[PDB]
Amino acid sequence: SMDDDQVAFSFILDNIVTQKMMAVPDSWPFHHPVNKKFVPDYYKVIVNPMDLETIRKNISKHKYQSRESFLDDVNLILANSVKYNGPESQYTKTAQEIVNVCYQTLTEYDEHLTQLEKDICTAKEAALEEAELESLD
Ligand SMILES: Cc1cc2c(cc1N1C(=O)c3cccc4c(CCCO)ccc(c34)C1=O)n(C)c(=O)n2C
Repeated sequence: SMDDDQVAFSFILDNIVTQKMMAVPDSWPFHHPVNKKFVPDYYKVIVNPMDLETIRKNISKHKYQSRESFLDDVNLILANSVKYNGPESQYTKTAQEIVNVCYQTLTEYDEHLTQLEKDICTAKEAALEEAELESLD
């Protein structure tokens, strides 16, 4: 079903986060949301915060239905570090390594992720057609 596909898709993404992204050396700043007590202006500067725990919560709620949607939140971790810390910061260098490891692992599982993403979308569209047909009475 679409539900089994959603589960298989989210399982692969979660393993990318936990086995690859969270394992990047010195990735500790990125495993949780920034604590505003320690960085009081963070959420004034950064409009769309993102971190690896939040990505995992999003995966568990099946927010991501495409490789692109996932990568977009992953890219946000890096973009936010560029904005807050600058390109030359160690924070930014580490965030880039996290993004790179994500791309390399997506590459590795691309065939299966691509077929799941297609199958999920097709099932979703078919359910919507069914609902629209039922609205038409
Ligand atoms: C202080 C800081 C500055 C940052 C930053 C992240 C952090 N920061 C940690 O490094 C950090 C390390 C380890 C544990 C943490 C927990 C644990 C919560 C559950 O027990 C919560 C919050 C933080 C951390 C955290 O806010 N980022 C991404 C930046 O760009 N700056 C400038």
